[PDB]
Amino acid sequence: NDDVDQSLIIAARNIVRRATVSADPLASLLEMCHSTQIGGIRMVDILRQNPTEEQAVDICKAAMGLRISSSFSFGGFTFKRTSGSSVKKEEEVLTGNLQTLKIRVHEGYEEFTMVGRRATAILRKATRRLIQLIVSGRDQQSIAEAIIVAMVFSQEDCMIKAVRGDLNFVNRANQRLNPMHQLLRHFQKDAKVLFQNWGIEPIDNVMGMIGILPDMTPSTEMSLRGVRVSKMGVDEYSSTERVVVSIDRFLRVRDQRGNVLLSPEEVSETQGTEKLTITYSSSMMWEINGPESVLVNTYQWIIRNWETVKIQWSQDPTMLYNKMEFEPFQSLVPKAARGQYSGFVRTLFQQMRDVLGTFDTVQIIKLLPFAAAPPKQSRMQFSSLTVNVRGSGMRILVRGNSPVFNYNKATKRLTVLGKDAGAL
Repeated sequence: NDDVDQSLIIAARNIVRRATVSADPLASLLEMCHSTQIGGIRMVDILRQNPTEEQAVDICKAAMGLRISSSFSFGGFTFKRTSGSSVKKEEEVLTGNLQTLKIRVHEGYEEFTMVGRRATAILRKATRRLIQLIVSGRDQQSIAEAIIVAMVFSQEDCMIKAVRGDLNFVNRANQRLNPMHQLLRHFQKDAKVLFQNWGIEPIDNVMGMIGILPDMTPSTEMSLRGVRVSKMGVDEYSSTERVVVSIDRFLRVRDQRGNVLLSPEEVSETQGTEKLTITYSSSMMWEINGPESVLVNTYQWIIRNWETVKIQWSQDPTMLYNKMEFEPFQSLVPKAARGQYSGFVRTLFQQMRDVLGTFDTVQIIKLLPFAAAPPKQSRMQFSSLTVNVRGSGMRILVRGNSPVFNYNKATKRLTVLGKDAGAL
């Protein structure tokens, strides 16, 4: 139960992380979710049974047409609106650096329950204002994280005008973050100016409640405006409804009303160790076990599906070259010589078809991944073809064997960087 939940989080995150970089994240996510196994069982089956509420996991559930929490993730915290309501109002605001940010202001009194990985809090909010913030946490650092998220979430004018410099944050795919996430990522790096400009007020130590100061230290006497830290743990226990959600190509999970509940920006960067053995069968996830395993899995896949490849190679070669299974291999090839190696190898195959009785098989399986890229005019007679592993550029010789591709004709077995990789 617990080992399945933990491995499901680590599984789902790696898929959502990989999906964002792809040209069709939604399709890539489904391809990987339908192919991946976790401890013998399919992930497709796990997502139906398992009630694990997590950012990356719920994005997978949304993709397959399953219900998820009505709550939304912001700054890695799940916001459960226990009471109140609001209405949207799109407004432009100038930061401290005079940068205009178009933000959806929520007009109305609302009570939230922030649920974090290292912290918990009960937020009381009004229009462009924070009324109160009761907070628990493991350490003072985890408390500060929740405070910074709550200060940005309130959208106060002091928070906007505390910004210093230009906000140009981007995700893994080099795409600008929305105005609210621009503020989070700024203040998460450093927010001493925010804490200073927010405002301090005197407090009463009463309900096991203590203050917190701009330097992130405990204080019985005074505290930040609206912020109280409970010595004990915050009691919550409020079930959220499982609601139907729509999901677009960018993995932006939206509820019935049209609010973005989840996104790949909310998926945590933590990469835990796997309890149960996760088995990714998708070609996109050959990169997960390093560049070394990519070269192994590429030549394995060709050997496994050789009879199909051989028919394709002869008749429709453009179909073969444009397979998505050669994309991991092509990332390892140096960007300068990607099209040049493709042009070289695609000639060598043309000559093989032209001269008819020059059919090598070993040479084809060896060089076929280089032909995946769009070809370019090469001067030719490449002694070797560089393929960048971890830093070091291990080169594959055209004629004969190499450290990367070692085939012994006696054994009829392929060795790739020491490890075995199929047989014919």
